[PDB]
Amino acid sequence: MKLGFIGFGEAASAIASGLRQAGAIDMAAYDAASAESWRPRAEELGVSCKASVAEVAGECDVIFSLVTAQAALEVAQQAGPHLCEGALYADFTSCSPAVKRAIGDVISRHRPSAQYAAVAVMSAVKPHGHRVPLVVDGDGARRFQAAFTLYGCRIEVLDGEVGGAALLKMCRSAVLKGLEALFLEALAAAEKMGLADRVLASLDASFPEHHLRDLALYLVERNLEHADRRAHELGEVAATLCSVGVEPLVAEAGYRRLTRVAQVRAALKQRPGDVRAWLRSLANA
Amino acid sequence: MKLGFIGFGEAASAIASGLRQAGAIDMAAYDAASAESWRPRAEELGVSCKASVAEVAGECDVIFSLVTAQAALEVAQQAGPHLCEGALYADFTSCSPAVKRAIGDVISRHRPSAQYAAVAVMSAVKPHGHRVPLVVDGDGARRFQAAFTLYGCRIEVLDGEVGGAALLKMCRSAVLKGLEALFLEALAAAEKMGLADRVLASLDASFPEHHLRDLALYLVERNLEHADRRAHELGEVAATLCSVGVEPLVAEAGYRRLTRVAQVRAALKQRPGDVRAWLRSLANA
Ligand SMILES: [Cl-]
Ligand SMILES: [Cl-]
Ligand SMILES: [Cl-]
Ligand SMILES: [Cl-]
Repeated sequence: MKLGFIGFGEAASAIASGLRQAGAIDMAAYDAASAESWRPRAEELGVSCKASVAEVAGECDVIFSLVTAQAALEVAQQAGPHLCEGALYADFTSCSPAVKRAIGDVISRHRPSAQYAAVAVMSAVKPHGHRVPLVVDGDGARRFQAAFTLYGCRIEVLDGEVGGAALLKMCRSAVLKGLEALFLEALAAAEKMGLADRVLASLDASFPEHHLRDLALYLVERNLEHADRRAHELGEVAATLCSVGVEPLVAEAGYRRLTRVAQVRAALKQRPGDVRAWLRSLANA
Repeated sequence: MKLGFIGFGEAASAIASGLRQAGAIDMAAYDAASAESWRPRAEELGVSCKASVAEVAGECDVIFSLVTAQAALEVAQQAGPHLCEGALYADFTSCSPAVKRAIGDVISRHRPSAQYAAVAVMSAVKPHGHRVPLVVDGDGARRFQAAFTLYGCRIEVLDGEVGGAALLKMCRSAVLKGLEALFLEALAAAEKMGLADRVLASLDASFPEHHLRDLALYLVERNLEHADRRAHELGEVAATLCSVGVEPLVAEAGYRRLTRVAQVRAALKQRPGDVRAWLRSLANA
């Protein structure tokens, strides 16, 4: 198999590094960013660097599109006419369900023998590499599952309309990032009078089975670390909600909240040592 | 003891009914609403009906103010000059911390020997009656606790500035009602493609210790019942957050979400039988 990556950022290269160690695979890549940003990491993993999307698409039988959500459609339009017969095109982007369907239609118009896997990456790549849980739909989902399970990939196939995996991912992130925004808002408010611990004790006493204090402390700990990517992700979730006909009232407000929280984090000369001090810096901001 | 109620709605009368069965107490009441709305329920519990706030305040040594948050301050201003020497004035309203402090100041200016209990009612009254968990601050908190623990009341005294109990209540409701709004939004979106169950299974597999599926199903069940009061409460929480210097981004959006959810509920000729059908009616709305 000749595997080609369109986009070779941190996530994409962690996947490529994982697949290299998992078995024998011929890998090629192209990233629209400056050569210095992606070419050293790619050559280090033994990945053949390319000059265009057209080049990757013409040389590889399997394509992984790992670009930004905004570039997902244009990259498929560029790739479509260069894809070989019976190619597998796998879109891993965080684009909306309607855009996953539009992408499948671009691949179908340009290379009718090709198959399409609309892949939803279920959580951050970093802790798992190539083994990050994936949920996939599209006429190439089963094929993508059978091919990449061989390398230890974790792939579930969703048996519905294309874009379903994309919506499941975005609704899961709306809950997780929305919970993070909710705790940061209500707990920064409680800390205006040093009550965050008492609010959390109150939640735990009323819903003991759910361990809300532990959940809030974990979500705030992660915030005190990866503050930036979670704000961005909630902005993409709000756009997906809007695309399926749900006005993203809560999701957009969460996105505004996490954005404001990251500006407070960024403004500090020195980040707070712990979750308690972080909730206090937010109260004092 | 001669106990007087200002406001005799469902919550206030459930408390009065509880105290009657808990022991011997002389109770009086006044409610600004039409006589037909409160007088039958009061006479039934053996509560002496009054013609004014001034009348209750002049005849009783303990006052419970259970009016709306918007009326809390004006009722204290009316009561203050009629309070007997060493009276205990207990404000149970869902007003902001700054308003609980202003009320304590009104009681102090008019009757300096009087004591003040700024009472936060920690959850809905209905399941508990007089035994609803209360958290209280103010110079009369200990006195309120010692007096009403005798009747089986559940009272915790908060050892800080007046208004602290009010803020703890509002921040706990911001989380609980905010979680309800978040699930209703993200799960109505998931149901646009019948994925709410899969989103919940995904949350449960990633955070098993927290039982999020069970928590979401409970919060949505309660919504399918008491939809109206929870929307209102989140509107009051957003106002308290704003009063302590936190822009209520998430809380206000939650309030808008629960409001929209109640309009969908209200518009149905016949309410859905279950949580699943309710999430589907919201997707289809
Ligand atoms: Cl990632
Ligand atoms: Cl909506
Ligand atoms: Cl209530
Ligand atoms: Cl703020």
